[PDB]
Amino acid sequence: KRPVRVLVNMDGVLADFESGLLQGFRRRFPEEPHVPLEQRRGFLANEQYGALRPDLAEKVASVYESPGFFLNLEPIPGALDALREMNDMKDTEVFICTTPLLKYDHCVGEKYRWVEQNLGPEFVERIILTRDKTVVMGDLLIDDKDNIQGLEETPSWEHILFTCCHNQHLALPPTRRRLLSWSDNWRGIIESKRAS
Amino acid sequence: KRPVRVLVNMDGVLADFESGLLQGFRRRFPEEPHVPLEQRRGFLANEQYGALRPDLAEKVASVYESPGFFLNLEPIPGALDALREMNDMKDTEVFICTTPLLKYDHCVGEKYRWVEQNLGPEFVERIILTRDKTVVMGDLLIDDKDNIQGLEETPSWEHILFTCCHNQHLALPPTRRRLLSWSDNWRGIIESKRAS
Ligand SMILES: O=c1ccn([C@H]2C[C@H](O)[C@@H](COP(=O)(O)O)O2)c(=O)[nH]1
Ligand SMILES: O=c1ccn([C@H]2C[C@H](O)[C@@H](COP(=O)(O)O)O2)c(=O)[nH]1
Ligand SMILES: [Mg+2]
Ligand SMILES: [Mg+2]
Repeated sequence: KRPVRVLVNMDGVLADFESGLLQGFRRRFPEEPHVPLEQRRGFLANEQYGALRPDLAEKVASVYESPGFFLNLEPIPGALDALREMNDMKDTEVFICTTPLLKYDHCVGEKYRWVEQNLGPEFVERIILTRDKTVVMGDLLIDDKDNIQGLEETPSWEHILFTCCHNQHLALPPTRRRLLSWSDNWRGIIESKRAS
Repeated sequence: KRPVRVLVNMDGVLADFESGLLQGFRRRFPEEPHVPLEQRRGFLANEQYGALRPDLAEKVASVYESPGFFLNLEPIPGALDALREMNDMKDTEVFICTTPLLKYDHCVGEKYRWVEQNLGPEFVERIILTRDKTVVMGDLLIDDKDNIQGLEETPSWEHILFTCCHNQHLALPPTRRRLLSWSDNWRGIIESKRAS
């Protein structure tokens, strides 16, 4: 009966944060050690750089804290096509669910403009900003972060782990489902939820 | 057992949108007819001005679309004290739930900064931006808008209508509860939900 509501995360799922961060880092700090994408481990890139050398955490953070960083991210391959297709499905509801930096200044407005520019005004209406995704109601949350925590102990959604460089090597119990890319069968996953 | 989660709306509840809009309108359009606060009817002030004279809708909208408008709103009387007290209550969870203008440019960043400045960094962590409040999970939604609509037919929260100039005269069925101001007994309302 109900439409299936799909919460789609922004960084790592629609917007290519990892590519944008590396390219920005190499351009700004061309003499510093970097972490190639294939070597990324763990959600927070600043913490990986920090573990390489403590001051690199602040340097890498200065890249994503800069004006224009979020504005100019390239889309994840296939994301715009998939989201448009998903959005057009009957009895299917799409929201974009994104966590802004606590340093919100050059992040929150740029995320709105990114959606307007890469997807369209129609998608801006479906943006949800939150630091706690567990209080947002949906059937699915497609998100590259491995451990999603918040105040709601049993969220209404099932978390589908979207594959990204930083979570590629992560071993998950078989109860946890992954989306390998937008070319993996996200449609079937949506149908699995309609069925229950 | 559960904490009680309270969603507190921003415009009309924490931030004095109506006062700020009238003062901005009289300062910018000193020769135009205005709507005194006591005469406000209906949620959308632009539509009331528009019904007075069609071009006044665009003039009044230009006020809340201006840089600095959201940044500089004065707090609703008693709001900062009540939210701090509420936030400190045991087994009580507070989020700030606000709908940004579709013209997001001078709205979304300014709302974040407003919370940082009037409440504090600790409250910025609890901001939720959404155009659909029905998909946010809470026990209460304290909100001045009279008809809250969205995709979720039966929201998890009970809507407590926060009294504002524009909804003062609105007749509500007795099943709908109101908060007359922050000096009305919002604590008791929270206890009524803990009880169920
Ligand atoms: O190295 C990193 C990686 C991500 N983030 C923050 C940036 C975004 O604000 C937020 C992305 O969160 P998600 O919505 O993708 O969970 O994570 C960082 O601060 N540092
Ligand atoms: O005359 C008005 C009154 C309010 N709003 C918009 C401004 C805010 O973005 C939003 C406030 O929504 P709430 O979160 O308070 O429901 O309403 C207008 O566009 N015009
Ligand atoms: Mg992400
Ligand atoms: Mg309001």
